Amino acid sequence: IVGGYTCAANSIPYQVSLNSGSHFCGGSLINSQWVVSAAHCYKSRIQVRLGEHNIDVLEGNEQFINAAKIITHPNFNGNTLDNDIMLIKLSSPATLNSRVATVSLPRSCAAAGTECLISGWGNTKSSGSSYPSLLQCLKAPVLSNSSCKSSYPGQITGNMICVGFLQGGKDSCQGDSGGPVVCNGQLQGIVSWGYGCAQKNKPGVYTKVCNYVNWIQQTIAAN
Ligand SMILES: [Ca+2]
Repeated sequence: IVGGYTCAANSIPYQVSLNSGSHFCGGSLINSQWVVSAAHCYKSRIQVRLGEHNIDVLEGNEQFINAAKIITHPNFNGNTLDNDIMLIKLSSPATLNSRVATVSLPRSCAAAGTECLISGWGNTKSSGSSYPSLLQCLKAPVLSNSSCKSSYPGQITGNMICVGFLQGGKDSCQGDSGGPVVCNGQLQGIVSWGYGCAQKNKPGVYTKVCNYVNWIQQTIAAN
């Protein structure tokens, strides 16, 4: 996250780190057995780390649980990044408590201008890199259709929303992919793609979760 602030510890209890040797993408706990992430994060062995704040130190609230099933959306498209969404079933249920908690799926799609919170352990620098130990946070608004489509002509599909700031300097980046955009208590975006991070006139693009609630429920019920 570029231009963010350090989250208060355990204040985002639905945030997960996906790990294989090290952190590579985020995700969100949506019930005690299932995490949602980005399909472009797919790897075949994934450990899910819950209750994290500092990824570099064992702090004592963590639960580490390996993925048992990984299911990417059947129409995910690798150029266009349309349908960039993946579900992971844990091999046993997360224990829910104050440090580990689910986020609600959306009741409807969000209005333009709605403020949301974005979180993750991705890169913090435009210029150069610097992957943080501590979870970072960023408040940003859902941008209108117009502002999103004018930034990325011909590339924004009906399953994508833009969230952020046209001036640059605030955005999500590599390492945040897969992680949550929560607005008024509901998960409305997954970190997906962008041109660079925090570039003027190129806000982040996010998978539009309110289109996927049926697919998520049906997949959970069958698996
Ligand atoms: Ca830790």
